[PDB]
Formats: sequence, structure tokens, C-alpha cells
Amino acid sequence: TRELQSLAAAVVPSAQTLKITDFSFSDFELSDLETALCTIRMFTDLNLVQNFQMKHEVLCRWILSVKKNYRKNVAYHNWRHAFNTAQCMFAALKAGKIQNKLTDLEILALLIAALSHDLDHRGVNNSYIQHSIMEHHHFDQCLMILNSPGNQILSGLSIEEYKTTLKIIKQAILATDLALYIKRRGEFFELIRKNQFNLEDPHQKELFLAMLMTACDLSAITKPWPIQQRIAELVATEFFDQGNKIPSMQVGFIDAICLQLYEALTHVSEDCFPLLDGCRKNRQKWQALAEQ
Ligand SMILES: COCCCN1CCc2c(Cc3ccc(Cl)cc3)[nH]c3c(OC(F)F)ccc(c23)C1=O
Ligand SMILES: [Mg+2]
Ligand SMILES: [Zn+2]
Repeated sequence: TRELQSLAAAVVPSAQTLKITDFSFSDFELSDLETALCTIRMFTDLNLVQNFQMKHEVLCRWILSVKKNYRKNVAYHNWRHAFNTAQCMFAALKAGKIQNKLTDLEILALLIAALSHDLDHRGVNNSYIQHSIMEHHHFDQCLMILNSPGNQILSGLSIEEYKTTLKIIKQAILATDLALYIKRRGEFFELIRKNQFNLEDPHQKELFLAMLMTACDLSAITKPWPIQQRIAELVATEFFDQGNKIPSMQVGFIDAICLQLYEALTHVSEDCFPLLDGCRKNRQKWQALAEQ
């Protein structure tokens, strides 16, 4: 409660001051408190606080709840990865001009889902517990928090706005299962290959939203080389140390998973090119190392 007090008081610097509009944004120099402020600025500049009447104290308390329910002891899947996925959503909406293409409820759900999509993750090598099992648990945690007293940032919504928002949130979190991404991306590319991609179709809109969640989830792969190398470290710590081969593994994951995604995304809105570009520059660098 010491921490909610300092955060509820602080001034929220502008989007420009915080750099949360650059696809190149990094979080390494920021304290937890500063990522909270960045997160309030994301909600605010998306018009989410205005259009849905979010009480300042509840947003603050919601954000600290979410941060609280990521595990510090997990190297990569932690609050900072959740914060970075949201920042990328923000930059894709603003810098990448995708805001125009969506409604406010879609935007409000993508931001909440980006921040919540890995809640209570314990590291890839602790697949304990008791078709997207993890993602279902992530959404449960997310809903559980959205309902906690004092944390209900969706109280300003009507019952029908609320039910619509939770549907998207759930779809968005579940979309972060790379299995679903592999299952559904073929249709997405096909409709962009043939120039028939239209967002006004509901099934197509929902598919874009799933694809955008993956693009943000994986976006460490697009970052300036010294930033991406540091994350790549964290990914390796989690995968190996449960807390020479790597460069070529990196190139395989970029080719199998990332490049097409970011290519397709650039066709939808070419202001998302920094992501595709950042991904290529990283493939180049990793391949050079892969060749020793
Ligand atoms: C949400 O995550 C759920 C799991 C999906 N996954 C794992 C796969 C992955 C690789 C490929 C890799 C290479 C070497 C090792 Cl030892 C381990 C993995 N690279 C990563 C990455 O790179 C960029 F940070 F540097 C950023 C994110 C991810 C990965 C990522 O998303
Ligand atoms: Mg995940
Ligand atoms: Zn993730």
C-alpha cells in the first residue's frame, strides 16, 4: 500500500517523454514504478480513461495487481515481458496507425490482454499443474484481477460493453498460444496474398486481433540488436537454467514464426515496417554468429 500511494500521486509524463511510441522502446533502465506510469500513459493516450470513466485510484491499483501476479523468479515470462508486449501494442496502435482500424472496446481489450496474457507464468520448464492450458489459466488470473474490489477498471462499461470486452480479452489471451497462431495464420496470409483482406468481416477482424497479439507478444525479436541480445539471454536463462547452439535456434525461430507475421502486418499497415525491419536486422546478426 506504500507502493499504491507513491504511484497514485505521481505525474504521468507524456507519451513522448516516456518513448512508449517508438517500436525501439526498452525497459531496462526503468524501475517498476516507472513501468506503471508508462502503463497509465498507455491507457490515457489511447482515450481509455476518458471513454470508459476509469477512476485514477482503481487503474493504479489494477496495474499494481497485475504486476504483483507475475513471478519475479521467472527470467523471461515476467511483468517486464508483459509490460513490453503492451508497449508494442501501444506503438502498433499509434506509431503504426492501427488505432484507426479498430473500435475502442477492441483497443481496451487488446491493452488489457497484452498486459495480462502471461499472468502467473512459472517458466517454460515448470509445466506442472493439476488446447491452450496455460493461456486459459492466464485468462482466469486476468479475470480474477479485473473483479477484485478496488481493481475493477471496467465498471464504467455497460453490461453489454463489458460482455463484449471480456470476449475479446479472452480471445486475445488465448491467441498468444503459438499453436493457435500456427493453426490460423495460413488463412491470414492467404487473404493478404490475394488482396481480399477486409476488416469489416467479423471473422477477419477477430483473426487480425489474434495476429496482432502474436506480433506484440513476440516483439522482443524486432528490437535493436543490443536490446534483443539481452532479452535473448533472458529467454535462454528460462529455457536452459530453469530460472553456440543459440544463434541458429534464433534464426530458425525467426524464419518459422516471425518474418511472415511481420511481413503480413506491414502489408496491412506499412507504418509497422520497423517491426519487420527490426526482425530482419536481428536475423542478419544471429546468422553471422550462427556461422561462427
Ligand atoms: C511468449 O513466449 C512463449 C514461447 C515462445 N517463445 C520462445 C521461442 C523463442 C526463441 C527461439 C529460441 C532460441 C534459443 C533458445 Cl535457447 C530458446 C528459444 N527466441 C525468442 C525470443 O527472442 C528474442 F527474445 F530474443 C523472443 C520470444 C520467444 C523466443 C518466444 O516468444
Ligand atoms: Mg505466453
Ligand atoms: Zn508472452
